[PDB]
Amino acid sequence: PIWQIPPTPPGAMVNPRSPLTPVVDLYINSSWTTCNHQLGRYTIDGGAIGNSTFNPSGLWTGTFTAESGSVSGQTNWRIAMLDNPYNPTSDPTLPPVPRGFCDWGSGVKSGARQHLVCFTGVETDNGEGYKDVDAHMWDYGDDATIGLDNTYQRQIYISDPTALDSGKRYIIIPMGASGSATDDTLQISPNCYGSWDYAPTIAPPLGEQIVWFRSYLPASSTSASSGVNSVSAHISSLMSPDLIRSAYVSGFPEGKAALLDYVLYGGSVVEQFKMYREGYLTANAGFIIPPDGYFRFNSWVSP
Amino acid sequence: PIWQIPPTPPGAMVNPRSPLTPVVDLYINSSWTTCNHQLGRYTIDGGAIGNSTFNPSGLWTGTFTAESGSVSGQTNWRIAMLDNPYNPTSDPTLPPVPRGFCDWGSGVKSGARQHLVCFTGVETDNGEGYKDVDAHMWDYGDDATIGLDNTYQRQIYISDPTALDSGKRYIIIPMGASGSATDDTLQISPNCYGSWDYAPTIAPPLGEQIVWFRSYLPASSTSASSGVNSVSAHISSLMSPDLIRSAYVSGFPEGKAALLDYVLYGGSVVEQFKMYREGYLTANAGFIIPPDGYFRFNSWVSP
Ligand SMILES: CC(=O)N[C@H]1[C@@H](O[C@H]2[C@@H](O)[C@@H](CO)O[C@H](O)[C@@H]2O[C@@H]2O[C@@H](C)[C@@H](O)[C@@H](O)[C@@H]2O)O[C@H](CO)[C@H](O)[C@@H]1O
Ligand SMILES: CC(=O)N[C@H]1[C@@H](O[C@H]2[C@@H](O)[C@@H](CO)O[C@H](O)[C@@H]2O[C@@H]2O[C@@H](C)[C@@H](O)[C@@H](O)[C@@H]2O)O[C@H](CO)[C@H](O)[C@@H]1O
Repeated sequence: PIWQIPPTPPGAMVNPRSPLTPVVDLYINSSWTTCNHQLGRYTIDGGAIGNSTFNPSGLWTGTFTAESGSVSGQTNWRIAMLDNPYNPTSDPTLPPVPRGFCDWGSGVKSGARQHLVCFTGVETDNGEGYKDVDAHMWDYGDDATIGLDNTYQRQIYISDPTALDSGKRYIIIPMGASGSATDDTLQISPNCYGSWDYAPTIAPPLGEQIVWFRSYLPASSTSASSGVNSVSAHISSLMSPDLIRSAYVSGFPEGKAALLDYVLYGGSVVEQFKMYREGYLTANAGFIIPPDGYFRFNSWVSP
Repeated sequence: PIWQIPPTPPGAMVNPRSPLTPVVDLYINSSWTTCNHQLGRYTIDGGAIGNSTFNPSGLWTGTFTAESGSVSGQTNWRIAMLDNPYNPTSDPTLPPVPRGFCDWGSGVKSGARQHLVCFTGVETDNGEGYKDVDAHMWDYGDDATIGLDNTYQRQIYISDPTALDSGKRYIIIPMGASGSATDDTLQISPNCYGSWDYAPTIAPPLGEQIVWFRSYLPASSTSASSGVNSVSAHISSLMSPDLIRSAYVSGFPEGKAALLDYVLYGGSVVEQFKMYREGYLTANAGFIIPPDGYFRFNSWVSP
């Protein structure tokens, strides 16, 4: 059975790990030989494994509740707890965090060094919406204990000169990274522990690399005393749903990979890629490929 | 030529007219017998007609430039021009506004009662990104001439108590509607005319209705003397790209429509819709259908 791939350029696809920013390049790096992400992982057989979705934009915004306190030492870091509608009762066999929430990495207990940014507003006391939405810095855990600093839990802390209102609900739309956060710290993701079904960490076969659908993430700061010192950066994914949702019509034959041709201009230059059934695609071998081109189904090869 | 529709529920699809908020219902109304929208227009043959796109979230954010001026009387309304990076030659045969920008209606010669809201922030001095991004009431045109009030051009006005910086670029993320905006004023789209290729206004055959893929839009206001007075509303579309993207394997036979079965409640209940070649769906001759079901291909019928 042959596979028909529509001629959709990579520049017209969604970025699962960072919507609202179009794809700019295809990035291959020789220093990145693993992937422990939770968003953007798909499988031919199992569908959307891990904590991903087929509607990244719909589930990108979340809500949380203040807990009337602050972390020890730093009085500006108000503690708060994420709100999860998909798992009302805290059943250990289901993921704690809401579906589709971000997982960008920040550091092994990193404070002054770097943080992340978001939009945040209190409830309107009317049930209709929110008020006074502005930028703030946030992070997972409390950056004090090793057991829950990078643990992908439902407890976070947010910087605010004033004090949060206890028992009220706030909205979160995370967009930006602050402090000293480079590309490497964002590439890695916080660890996860428990008994729920989370996506494992893959590794490429010896002698191959991985495409990363790289994008560009700009900055958003605040001109005020102790404001938000943030910087521009880049963000990467593994696979977008648009490319892989086509294969469901005719699944991969047992123990077989696909050979793909990427055509840039006319027929002058053609690149050869290999797609596996576990989600990632490889390239034999470090540079950047332009995003204007179309994919082609060549043949089936053995892994 | 058979059509095989994957069992994706409508609750896991994107809303072209308003990303960042999932679809909650399927809405049919007897007072809406036309559609002059510019976002969400798709066809079997021409692909994305009008100003539509297959990546709604990528092109949702825009930018504009201030012009150092104000409308007569209401100085608070500073004029500005949208920035276009696809027709950088102001060619009349190409669309003026950028792809994927908002087209919510707000009324005719009437801005002492209603307005639209957007996240606006000024540029920094390093190219890193934007800064001090906050909510701002905005609208099309200048509310003075009949030919430039609701005309879908690249000139807008934004309310700001302070003075805008001339020649600086600002970012726009439209999210919310304020004042006295109800659902009827948002359903109608601003009129467009000229020489460029725009999408026409369709009408259903007599004896049928339209399914609208409706979604809920919350409110975001500001606590200040001349602050934002936003309201909660609903936003409807015509068709999401996920449903039409599959039909491209085998196009519809000439002069023929399709019958689709909507199966909910474990099959117990099943609805019957008719899908045409232009993009819209028709239901026999007013309520809300739940969003827990999957579409099923029944057969081909004559229109
Ligand atoms: C989260 C918080 O409350 N402060 C950030 C802030 O850094 C602070 C910090 O550097 C202290 C001393 O270390 O001095 C200032 O408060 C500083 O604020 C930042 O630096 C000044 C110069 C301004 O740029 C100000 O706008 C800015 O907020 O950011 C650093 C990043 O290194 C840390 O993240 C602190 O937690
Ligand atoms: C765009 C602008 O500057 N003002 C809006 C505002 O209405 C004004 C208006 O009603 C005038 C007199 O008509 O009186 C106030 O300024 C009023 O402001 C609004 O009402 C007060 C109580 C606050 O809520 C304020 O934040 C709010 O702006 O909204 C109306 C819609 O009714 C128009 O949009 C005006 O242009």
